[PDB]
Amino acid sequence: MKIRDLLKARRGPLFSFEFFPPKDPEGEEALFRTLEELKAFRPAFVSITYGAMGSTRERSVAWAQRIQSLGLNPLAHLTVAGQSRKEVAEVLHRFVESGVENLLALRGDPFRPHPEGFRYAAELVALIRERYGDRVSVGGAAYPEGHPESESLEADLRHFKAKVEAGLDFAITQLFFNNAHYFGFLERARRAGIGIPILPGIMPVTSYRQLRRFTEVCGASIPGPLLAKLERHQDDPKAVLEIGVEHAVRQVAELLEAGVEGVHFYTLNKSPATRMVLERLGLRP
Amino acid sequence: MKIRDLLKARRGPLFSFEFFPPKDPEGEEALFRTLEELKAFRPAFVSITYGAMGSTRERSVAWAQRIQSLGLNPLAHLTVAGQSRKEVAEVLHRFVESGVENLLALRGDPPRGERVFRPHPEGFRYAAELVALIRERYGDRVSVGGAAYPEGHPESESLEADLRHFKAKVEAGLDFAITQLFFNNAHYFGFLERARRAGIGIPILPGIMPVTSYRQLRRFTEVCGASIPGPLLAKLERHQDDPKAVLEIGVEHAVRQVAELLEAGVEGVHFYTLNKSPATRMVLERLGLRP
Ligand SMILES: Cc1cc2nc3c(=O)[nH]c(=O)nc-3n(C[C@H](O)[C@H](O)[C@H](O)COP(=O)(O)OP(=O)(O)OC[C@H]3O[C@@H](n4cnc5c(N)ncnc54)[C@H](O)[C@@H]3O)c2cc1C
Ligand SMILES: Cc1cc2nc3c(=O)[nH]c(=O)nc-3n(C[C@H](O)[C@H](O)[C@H](O)COP(=O)(O)OP(=O)(O)OC[C@H]3O[C@@H](n4cnc5c(N)ncnc54)[C@H](O)[C@@H]3O)c2cc1C
Ligand code: NA
Ligand code: NA
Repeated sequence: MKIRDLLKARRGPLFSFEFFPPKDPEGEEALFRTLEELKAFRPAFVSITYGAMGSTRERSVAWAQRIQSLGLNPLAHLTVAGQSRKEVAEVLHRFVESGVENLLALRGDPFRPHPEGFRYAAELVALIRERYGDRVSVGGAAYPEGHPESESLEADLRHFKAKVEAGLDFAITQLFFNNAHYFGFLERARRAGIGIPILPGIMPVTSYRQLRRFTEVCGASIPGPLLAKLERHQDDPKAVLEIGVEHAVRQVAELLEAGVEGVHFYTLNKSPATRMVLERLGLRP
Repeated sequence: MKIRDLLKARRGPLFSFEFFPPKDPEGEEALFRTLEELKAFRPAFVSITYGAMGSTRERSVAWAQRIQSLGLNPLAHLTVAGQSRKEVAEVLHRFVESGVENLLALRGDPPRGERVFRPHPEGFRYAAELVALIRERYGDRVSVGGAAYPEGHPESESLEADLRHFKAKVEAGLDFAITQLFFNNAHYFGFLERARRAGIGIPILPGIMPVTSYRQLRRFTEVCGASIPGPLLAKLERHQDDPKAVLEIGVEHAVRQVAELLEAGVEGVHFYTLNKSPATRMVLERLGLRP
């Protein structure tokens, strides 16, 4: 089912999970195990990421199909970096010919475009709509704290708006650790005339180091209390997992009481954190 | 001049500096040096903090008097913690008697180590009650400000409660507010759009702290609830043992922040100086704002 329709039909929240194409047999087995655990929560959709320059193209397709084989509804990510327009179009056709009806149109990271490539995710959005109309549902990235490369936050929101207007049905946010970042962004988007659902992206912390590297790359901020607490227990993995889960639970309880349309979980191909968050919220069907 | 009137009269930004009353001659000499340096930037006001439970209230009055006599325009902070209503009204009166016409009404914090705030048995519980007192007694003859928390106050049950409590505080009779420190302008802009959508129309001035010490940043944000951008955090952490590199990183970060707030047309910027001149000077110099 197209996410655009799920969002209107379902009055309770959509839970989604994000996974990446593992790069070796061991990784693949780990993801299969993670899938077997998380599918019992009956996610509204499951995303499969795409290597920035087209490096995972085959594996992304194969995992999209595998998600379908489990009875789950894939959201297929697709990037424009490092690919001709024709390459991007070919991969897109292969997703669509597989029965994938949900795409997440992204730029990807290296930034100079491919000589016959696109420059912006909005050009892929426009491609998809030009070729497939409403036969698919298209999402894009949003950055509550602003994309690192944007000259200003005003330009960031304007650029996001242009992307929406290319034909987005929904957006998924970059990770954030204080719900104020999300609600702020949401209000600013609405003031800018944007009406599409915008789903909060949540990463439950399972490792101090990982938190540090992720926020460093993507530009997200960490609350001072959370940082201190993680820093103290950084050497006790069980404590860290506990602290991350508690924090995501606090985050997600408020998002749901506020009426968000769904929550997208960055799982990093592991089940425990996401499982614990959902079980603590009373959300195991 | 009332900050209420400066904000309406002036179409460009107000610049303001926050200072704390030093405890001793050495601290006083240091602040007078900082003041001498920073007064060149011609701030529209200068704020003087108040020690949470009133034990240093006469230092706060003395510094308000010093600032007023230096031709600078004091914004006197005042808390309700650990003090009776009478005690609070007495200090309030002294400020006004000394010519102060701008007050920042605050709750104050319980002692370090205590997690429950409990009012004085005959004191106020919320800043809003101080606001109401001020207006009851002085009407519009003074200008009254409050605090705002773009990332939500650590004690608020939710961000929705946070905003509703802020709105009630505004409605008790605020002319402006100043934010808690923040390190990404998205936090400030988001809060503004939330406040507006809640029907708050007072000017809300961003509060900026230029980072001069890794460990201080960590403690302040641990206490405040504020967040640190991952890139900034990464850089400061790498260089935390070189104070000059930290100062340069903190200055550069604040320059980027302030440059965007001014271009967006904020009504001013309030600097948390911690009684030091170098970082704030450098920020403003680099923006070309030395007259
Ligand atoms: C939910 C989610 C999933 C992701 N999945 C993947 C993935 O599978 N693979 C991957 O490689 N990356 C992925 N990313 C990351 C993404 O590719 C990077 O964040 C990338 O740097 C930006 O992609 P975008 O589509 O958000 O960019 P765009 O919307 O193209 O924006 C890129 C930059 O250009 C600016 N810009 C936009 N339009 C204009 C314009 N008209 N003029 C000038 N500047 C403009 C933007 O403000 C930004 O600075 C994901 C991100 C999110 C939030
Ligand atoms: C610019 C600035 C300057 C400051 N200067 C000083 C200073 O000089 N001295 C000092 O000691 N502290 C100072 N503070 C810190 C301040 O005292 C603390 O943040 C304190 O914890 C809260 O004070 P407040 O006036 O913001 O609180 P209030 O507005 O009283 O709010 C306190 C808490 O109770 C909640 N609340 C408010 N109204 C209600 C209600 N009716 N019912 C239920 N809950 C409610 C709030 O949401 C919050 O959770 C300053 C803060 C800022 C931003
Ligand atoms: Na819905
Ligand atoms: Na003004």
